[PDB]
Amino acid sequence: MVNPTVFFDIAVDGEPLGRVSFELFADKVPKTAENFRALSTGEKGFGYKGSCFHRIIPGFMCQGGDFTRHNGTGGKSIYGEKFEDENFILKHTGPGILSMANAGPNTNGSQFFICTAKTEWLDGKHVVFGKVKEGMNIVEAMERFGSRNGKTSKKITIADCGQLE
Repeated sequence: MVNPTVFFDIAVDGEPLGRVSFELFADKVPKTAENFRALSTGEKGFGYKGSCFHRIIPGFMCQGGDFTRHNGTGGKSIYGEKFEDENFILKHTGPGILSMANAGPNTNGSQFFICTAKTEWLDGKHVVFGKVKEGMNIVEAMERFGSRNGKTSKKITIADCGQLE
């Protein structure tokens, strides 16, 4: 009944930075929320622990979740390699929105992005499924390691992750 909460502990070149936590909107996009929750706990035998944020663009977003190829070309879901766009009820309203990356219609895997600005042009094309709860200061600190082309100047990693409660 209560929407689940998950955390990421972030590191910069192996040195601890801080924790970001997320509300997942299981009430509105249960299938997409469940995928991200299970990849965060690792309970299926694979997931986000140890993976990096491969593309960070200040004034746009931070993208990660590619645990198979580490560069933005891979990842997989708990349902198979890809799954469908569940719905587009929720919109890209501003900083802290959590949304699925994709390669065309019905191509969700494990890659996701955290918005650092309003990205309204993505409405109806990328499935919104959560938001940052605590630690937006940590997301802003991560964003300072990005660049115009998205290459990071230090390695930004999910050192640990899981579910809170």
